[PDB]
Amino acid sequence: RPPQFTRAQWFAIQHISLNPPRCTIAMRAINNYRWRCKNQNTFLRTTFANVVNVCGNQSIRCPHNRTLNNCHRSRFRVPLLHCDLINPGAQNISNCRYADRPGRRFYVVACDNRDPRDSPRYPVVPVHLDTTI
Amino acid sequence: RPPQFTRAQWFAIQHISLNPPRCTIAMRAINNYRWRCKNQNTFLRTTFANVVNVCGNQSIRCPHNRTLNNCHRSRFRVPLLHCDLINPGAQNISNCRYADRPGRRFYVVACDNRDPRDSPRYPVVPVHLDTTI
Amino acid sequence: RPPQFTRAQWFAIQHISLNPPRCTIAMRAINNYRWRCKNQNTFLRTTFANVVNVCGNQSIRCPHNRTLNNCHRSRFRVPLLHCDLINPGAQNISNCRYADRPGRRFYVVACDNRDPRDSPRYPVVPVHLDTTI
Amino acid sequence: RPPQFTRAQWFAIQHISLNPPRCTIAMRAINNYRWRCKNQNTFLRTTFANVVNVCGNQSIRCPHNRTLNNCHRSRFRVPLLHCDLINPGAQNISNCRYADRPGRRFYVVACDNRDPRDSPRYPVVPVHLDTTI
Repeated sequence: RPPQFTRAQWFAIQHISLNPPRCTIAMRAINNYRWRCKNQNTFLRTTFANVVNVCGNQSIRCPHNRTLNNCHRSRFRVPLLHCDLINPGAQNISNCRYADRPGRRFYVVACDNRDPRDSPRYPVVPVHLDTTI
Repeated sequence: RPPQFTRAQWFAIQHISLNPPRCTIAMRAINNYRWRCKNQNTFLRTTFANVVNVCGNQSIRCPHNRTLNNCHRSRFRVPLLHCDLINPGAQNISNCRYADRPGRRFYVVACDNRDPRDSPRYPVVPVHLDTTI
Repeated sequence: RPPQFTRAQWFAIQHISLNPPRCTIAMRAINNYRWRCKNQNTFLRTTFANVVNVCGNQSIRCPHNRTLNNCHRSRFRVPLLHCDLINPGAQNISNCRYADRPGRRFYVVACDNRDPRDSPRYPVVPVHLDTTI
Repeated sequence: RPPQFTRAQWFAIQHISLNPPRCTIAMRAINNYRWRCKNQNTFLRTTFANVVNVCGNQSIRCPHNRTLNNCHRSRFRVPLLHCDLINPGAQNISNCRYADRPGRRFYVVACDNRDPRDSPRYPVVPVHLDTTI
């Protein structure tokens, strides 16, 4: 996570976009902050407030990150854009290209207490997109 | 406003971006929904929650839409990216180009009651960026 | 606070009454839920919505609960009924009597995020009447 | 309706009480404004905001007042207190006594555009309790 952002803000940068450009473009926003291009990434076509509400759902074991049990599954499916790296052959991150996979899925997020810099309007915030179902 | 979006969602698409790309790229997201390229546009580098807070500030006359008095001035400045159309003689919206002007200003928003499709976390939402100061 | 009520509901019961009966009658509603009769209490003659508006005013130090800084001062005065216990030597709560002091004052409230059981129309609600001015 | 109150405020005075006293006491608040004691009255043990939400439900023919079709049925039942006059024998309104009937029912309200004095937070407000079901 870039220090410029709280965990919730970085979550939103990586995973919330109401109307993302195609993945090869959308992924630049994330990969600029990285050593190497991200292998895969999902953008949920929803709002931050909608995801905060999912933090209020039943807490579950995080499917990917199974040392954690601060995960929460959405009650409903949301439209999304999945991005898959097609050229892991490195050189520079500006050269990374992605396959586009639009879809509609439930999502599972890890939620934590907010950063002091996050709005007091959300005591608990999403901090990681664990997986989609 | 495109029918796909509520007024609050369209406000966010046009005016909220924590880390926007340069204006010529950033403005495509907006201009795709327009007949002609937008002459100017400001992206506030803040969160939706922070803008909603402004809605609770003292109501004032809207500076640029003076038939309205449901405007609200922010209490603090925010970093932002202002975009200015530089080729209004553009053939197609795909070819519109913008000058970039990063800044830090107070802003004024018009706010209204939320749309049924908006998150219940905000009964009162920004619906227009009236101006910046 | 009685468990039957959210903090916002209990705030309303204690402090919001458009047309309260005289204090000796009005205070029974509160004192029924208490071990001992309340020494003083103000009923604001306003609406819940108007008090919620105050929550969006500038945050200040709570005058009477100075460990808190989630207080907010109203921008205008409201009519009110202040009640003062006149027989603290009362046998039972049924026998407590109050002096009536109608007035018109600014008020200061502490506000917090709503309870899951509160109406979604107000994500931020008054939870305590800190003082009047 | 007493001129001191908007239609929505008068609705709330007559029909919204989270914790009403027994009917003989509760009804004084209404009957003080009347020539003769009200024959019957229901207090809904809910909040104004909850009732405003019911104004968003399907519009129906008003069961009692059948010249109107701006009525709305609650989706769920609410606890309430019904009050029935037991001594229509007049003399003074201070002497009126009521039978208490606690219950839990759906309710039907007539809703209209708000008074300019009502909060802009509710464009539409309840103005009459038409019946309970």
